[PDB]
Amino acid sequence: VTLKSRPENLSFARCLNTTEAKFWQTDFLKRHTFKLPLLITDKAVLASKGHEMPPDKLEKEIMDPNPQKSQSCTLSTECDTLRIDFGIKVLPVKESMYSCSDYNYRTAIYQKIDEYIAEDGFLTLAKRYVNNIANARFLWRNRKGAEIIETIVTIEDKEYPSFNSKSFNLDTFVEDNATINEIAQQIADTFAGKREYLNIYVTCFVKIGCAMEVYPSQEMTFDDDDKGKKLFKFEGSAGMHSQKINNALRTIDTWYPDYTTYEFPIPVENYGAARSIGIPFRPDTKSFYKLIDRMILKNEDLPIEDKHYVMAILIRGGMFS
Amino acid sequence: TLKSRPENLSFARCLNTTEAKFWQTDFLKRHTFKLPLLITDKAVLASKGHEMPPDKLEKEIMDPNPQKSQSCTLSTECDTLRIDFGIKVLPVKESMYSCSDYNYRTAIYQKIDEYIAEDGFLTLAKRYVNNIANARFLWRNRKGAEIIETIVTIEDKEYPSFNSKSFNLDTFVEDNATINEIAQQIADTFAGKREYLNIYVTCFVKIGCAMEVYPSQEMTFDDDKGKKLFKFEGSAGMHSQKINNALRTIDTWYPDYTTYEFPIPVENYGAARSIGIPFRPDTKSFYKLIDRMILKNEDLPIEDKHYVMAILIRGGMFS
Repeated sequence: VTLKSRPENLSFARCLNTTEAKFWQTDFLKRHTFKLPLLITDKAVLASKGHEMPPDKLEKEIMDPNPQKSQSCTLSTECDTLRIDFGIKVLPVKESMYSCSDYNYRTAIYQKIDEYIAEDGFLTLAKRYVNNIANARFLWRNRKGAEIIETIVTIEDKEYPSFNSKSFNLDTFVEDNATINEIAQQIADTFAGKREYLNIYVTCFVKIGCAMEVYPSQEMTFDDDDKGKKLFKFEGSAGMHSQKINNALRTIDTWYPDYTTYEFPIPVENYGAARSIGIPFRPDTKSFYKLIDRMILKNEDLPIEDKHYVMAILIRGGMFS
Repeated sequence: TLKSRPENLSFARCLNTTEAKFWQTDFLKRHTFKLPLLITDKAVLASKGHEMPPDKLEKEIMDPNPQKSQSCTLSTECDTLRIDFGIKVLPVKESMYSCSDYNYRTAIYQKIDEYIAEDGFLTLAKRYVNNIANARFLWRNRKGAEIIETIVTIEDKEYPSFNSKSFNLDTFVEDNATINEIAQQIADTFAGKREYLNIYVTCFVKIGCAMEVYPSQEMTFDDDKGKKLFKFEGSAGMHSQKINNALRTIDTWYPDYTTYEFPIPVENYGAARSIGIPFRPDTKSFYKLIDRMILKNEDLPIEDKHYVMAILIRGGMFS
């Protein structure tokens, strides 16, 4: 019954499956009675070369500015508030292992998930996920200027008490409010297998102003030149990628080694990598690729912070041997 | 202890300018009248104006070709263009889109609150909304006008009016009440004392009855090869980058200023597309001045400090 290695095919599925985040434009005094479409507009930009260059060909850079047809979005000279609608389906973690070659590791992972299910049943992580819902980080750069950010979180035809998103800071997580705890309790239940699915529809109103600029999710252009800001279009309207929304709702890792010195949550990844900051925050030790080999292959009791991490990457998936 | 600039370094814009919409009114009733300014398609026969030897001249100098050129003209009953554009001023310390080294992050934040100490972005904001005040966002429509009257709105509080002809384009003024008060509001919405501010400027220009007014053009691919103008909600429009580059004309610290005496868009190398050749090519560019302000922890003159921070409102890339 001893465990030697990790399976050749060890693949978890997403237990937090988000839809795309479809954009709409509305007025804030009549948000509940308004829903105008937000369309991607097309604009010509002229190449302002701001990259570094020695004083050899800067005159050639200023001589021939090649224009680029960039897709950018302005709302309307009438609307005043972004309406994001996006859905999330939370599925039980146990019924998400997409492949496990060995069966002994499978029953070891099922016993280990149940061990966590007994002590803190996915309530800490759920509260943190719904705290990531609450502060409205869905808006990555759209959040940068607003007066009221209001997120309504509908759970199965039950419109919950609406959230103020600027009162909740980006760097601290709240365990007190009643709505966040009961929504997190439903998500904790869904994680269990006590409930087999939960559809959560979240609508965010951000009042950036009148005729201001939105910032949708960019898309990779075709490789045969045509370099320009091609934004995402979902149903003849702007939208954000479910990968951005999941990375927004995956920034729950405060239990990283260099915390007391950086004091900023990073998004959950296999070696603790933040692409905008650099210097991977969880290298060597505190890395699933050693922690679950210390938890399943060997058999000690990790502390609850590393236990919080090591089963928080299990909503994400993608491993191997 | 720092070594070089990070592989990822990106500053966002602290002046999110809006694409300006265009209306037609009459100066007599500029506040009780607002009609849309449509785009009209018109015909051109382009005669070639490229230098050609006399031998090949006859071949085309008498052979025209049809092109469709969109042009914009005011109605006979209106004599005033209304340019409505908003500005979102956001804090500079929060404009760091990416910093791939954290020591660079700490040192650049130390530079921000060192400048905020000496000057609360007062001179820069004075220059920016004086550039709002002198109606430089009218890029060429300013050229013939009776009275250019620009009026500003902050946070649903009206603001006093502005006679743009009284401000010359080469010298900046720091002695009126409204420029100083609005610049103080832009100044502390940049320092971080307040998270955001929205600016709504409408400009009334008296260009004349049935005169024609010139919005920003777009590039046509090889495809009509004709002037195509910006259309915004079925109305004439102006590019956001046009207004931002007009308002960025705050640089009076380029080395050869006592020989040219004119503001140039703020730019990494000083490569203004007007006069061509870059005005800060070697020693006063971005990529030497911040290669010294942060990495060499060396003190820079207040003017150079103004320039590198004006770029930090505008942009800034990595190695």
